[PDB]
Amino acid sequence: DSSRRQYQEKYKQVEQYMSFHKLPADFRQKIHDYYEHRYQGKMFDEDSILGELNGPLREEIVNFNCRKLVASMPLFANADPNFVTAMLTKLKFEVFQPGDYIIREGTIGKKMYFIQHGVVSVLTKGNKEMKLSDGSYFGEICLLTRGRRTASVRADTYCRLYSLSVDNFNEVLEEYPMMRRAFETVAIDRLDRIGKKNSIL
Amino acid sequence: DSSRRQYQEKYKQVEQYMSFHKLPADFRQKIHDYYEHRYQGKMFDEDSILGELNGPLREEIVNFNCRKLVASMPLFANADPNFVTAMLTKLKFEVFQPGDYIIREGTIGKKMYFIQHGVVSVLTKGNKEMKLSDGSYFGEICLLTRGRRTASVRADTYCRLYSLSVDNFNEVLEEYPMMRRAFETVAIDRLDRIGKKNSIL
Amino acid sequence: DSSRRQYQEKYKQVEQYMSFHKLPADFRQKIHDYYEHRYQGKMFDEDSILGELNGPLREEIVNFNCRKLVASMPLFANADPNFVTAMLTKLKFEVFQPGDYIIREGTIGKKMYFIQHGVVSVLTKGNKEMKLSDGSYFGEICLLTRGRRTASVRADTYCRLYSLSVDNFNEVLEEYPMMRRAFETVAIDRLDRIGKKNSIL
Amino acid sequence: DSSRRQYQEKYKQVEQYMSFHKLPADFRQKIHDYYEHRYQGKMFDEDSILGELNGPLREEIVNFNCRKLVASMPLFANADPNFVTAMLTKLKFEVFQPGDYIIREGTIGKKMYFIQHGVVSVLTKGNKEMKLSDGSYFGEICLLTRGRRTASVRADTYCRLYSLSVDNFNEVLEEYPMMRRAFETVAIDRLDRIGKKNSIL
Ligand SMILES: O=P1(O)OC[C@H]2O[C@@H](n3cnc4cncnc43)[C@H](O)[C@@H]2O1
Ligand SMILES: O=P1(O)OC[C@H]2O[C@@H](n3cnc4cncnc43)[C@H](O)[C@@H]2O1
Ligand SMILES: O=P1(O)OC[C@H]2O[C@@H](n3cnc4cncnc43)[C@H](O)[C@@H]2O1
Ligand SMILES: O=P1(O)OC[C@H]2O[C@@H](n3cnc4cncnc43)[C@H](O)[C@@H]2O1
Repeated sequence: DSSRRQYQEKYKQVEQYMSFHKLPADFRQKIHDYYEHRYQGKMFDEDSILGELNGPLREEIVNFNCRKLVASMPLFANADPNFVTAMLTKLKFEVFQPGDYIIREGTIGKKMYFIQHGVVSVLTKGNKEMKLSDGSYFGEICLLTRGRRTASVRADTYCRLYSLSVDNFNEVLEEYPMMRRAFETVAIDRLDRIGKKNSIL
Repeated sequence: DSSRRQYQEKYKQVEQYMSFHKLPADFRQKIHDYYEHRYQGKMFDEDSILGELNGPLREEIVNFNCRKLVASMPLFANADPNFVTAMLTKLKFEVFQPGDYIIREGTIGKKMYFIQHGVVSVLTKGNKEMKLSDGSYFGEICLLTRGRRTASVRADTYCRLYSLSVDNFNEVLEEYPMMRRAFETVAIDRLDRIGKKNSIL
Repeated sequence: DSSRRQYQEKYKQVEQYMSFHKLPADFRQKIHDYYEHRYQGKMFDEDSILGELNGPLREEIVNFNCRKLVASMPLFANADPNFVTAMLTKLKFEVFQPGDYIIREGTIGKKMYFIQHGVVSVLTKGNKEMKLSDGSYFGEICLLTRGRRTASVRADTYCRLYSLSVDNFNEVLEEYPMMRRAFETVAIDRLDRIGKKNSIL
Repeated sequence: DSSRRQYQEKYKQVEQYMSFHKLPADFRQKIHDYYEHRYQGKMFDEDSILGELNGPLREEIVNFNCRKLVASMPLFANADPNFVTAMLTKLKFEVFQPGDYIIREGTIGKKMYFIQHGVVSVLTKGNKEMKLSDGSYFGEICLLTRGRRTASVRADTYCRLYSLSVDNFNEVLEEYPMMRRAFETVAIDRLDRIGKKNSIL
């Protein structure tokens, strides 16, 4: 009722904004589809809801909502549950559409991404080309090295992702320094399958 | 009327969120009970209300609301009323449920807690085990030493607590340096009843 | 209509909050009176309103609203209008009730106050006692010296004041360093009529 | 419907605010006209709308909305599209009325402005006087030199501008250092047509 009504009302406002700015019909349809994939017909003031709770309830909720994400991703599945919880509570859900450039090579990276569902293409100017899918993650190398993105990453399907900002990534790896090395070893692994090599790792 | 309606409406939204994410029935009931204990059937935009007032009225209100807390806790009861008021105005009310881990040993501490009503268990790996209840406080040692939590603390009953963040704790002990020593002397006292000893105090 | 309704609705919420916390009848009446003096039966989301405007309109409005304040206070009346405008745009309107301690001696000062209407008493432990009224200001010495308040200041009547925070006071005196000396000369003047003397001025 | 209603309701609130503060009839009319020019009968919570989207959609929208601005301004039109997008996503739309002083000489500059539509006068005490119009920009020199504004700039017509804050201007020129030199070369050009000369450029 009230969450469904909230969705309908919020979408009406998006339509009037698009109408105001006279966006073309193909772009409006892409926004409509994004909305349906992202919100699935219900909208919540989530910050407000979880802010009404306490630490333990929020932590229980985020663990329940991400059981699949956690269990299918070896880095999370075998790690200390408190590190997991600390990551989970900082993740932000994002949806991307086919063809979207999630990350552009050469730019400065502010976040990494965990793939809950979807396939992405990792792209470099040197044509060395890979897929990542459910249970994997990407965008981490730049966070480790504070460098520039080492590849472009493009959505091949609709992608349901969870992102983590650089500040949060760093806040969490302070408390649990052991897990930084796990990311590095995979990062090194990945760079060496595309000709790169950082002294920094 | 309007605060009761606000509670009912806000809770409906929590139900639709829980329904959306398909939380199980036991967890929904725990959220329901938390809500009833925490808000007691009325909801307020408190920040907005007190922001409409001035310093003196806010200070009078917070002193009236915490008379019991202040009078039953020797550190507050015998202290300079301006220090009390300065602490009181920074406290945030929190409710925890039986079994909840309020604090985990080894983690980094961002806040301490004053028990208005309830019983908690202080737990260490070395089995040295104590209760704290109404009129006591905990979580202060880490704030004093910027170290890691020296114990776990678990709720035994429903707990009505007031928390104070590390930044506020520090802001207040700047203006009133005399009261830091009162916390330290009890902190030292507490560590020596569990085999620990900090040079820092 | 809508501002009057906003006032009535907001006050109803204050009543239910006071009722919830069981504040006594004398304190509720004091809150009622404060509300009537402060909002005068209409409420506005002012931040939102002025945020909908531009710099020039906001600056024209604040100059029109404070004509009396500006004209009756020699420091503002004879100063560069751009300095005035820059101060005015940072002022926050506050109402205090008789007996209220606006400032306590010994504490750390975060703001100064311009009296639009009312009388206040400047109080020191050494009994040296003065009145300030319409067109005057107070609380400035601490901002100049970053020291501790040199006196207490208490409301004798209902007081309509405009406050300026330490950060804003400093932001403005950067751009217009000439006006700091005007405050200092009056500050020095004031300290020497109560036995104090700062090398800092 | 809902955006038009939002406009009507928001304007009613502006009227009651103006009525409360007893602004004169000429100033009320100027506010009415500003409102009509600025919002054109519809209001949106834009931050909320675009926050509901993702990076790629926001970037597509801002590029579509500013096609004219981009195409008519050589600095944007011939630049790397990613630099353009990065600027565009930080621009804030502003409307000014004839006679408004957008910038005052001598003051400290916090933003620059891109003229989508309108004419402005660049004014200096030394009477050296120029017009800028659609496709041009101004207020950049101070951002480059962190100095004081080198001229006043006044609106001659209704002006539709996009502003960029100093922090954003700097954030963008970090990622794309090549474009700072393009601004400098025009800045130098401009200063030398009014007798000034900065070693800093
Ligand atoms: O540099 P980033 O922050 O942003 C681009 C990302 O692409 C991923 N990547 C790079 N070479 C790869 C080889 N194989 C799989 N994945 C790869 C990796 O997560 C990079 O992190
Ligand atoms: O280390 P913290 O920040 O977080 C865990 C808290 O447990 C409390 N504590 C430790 N030994 C204790 C012995 N007796 C009573 N209370 C005790 C004390 O407040 C600790 O502060
Ligand atoms: O120290 P503050 O920040 O806070 C207390 C204020 O009291 C005012 N004051 C002090 N001696 C005074 C003598 N005469 C008039 N006014 C006086 C002055 O504005 C002080 O600034
Ligand atoms: O100093 P600002 O930050 O603020 C005042 C602005 O006036 C513009 N300006 C100065 N001399 C000019 C000559 N011709 C055209 N435009 C001019 C230029 O953008 C200046 O940047």
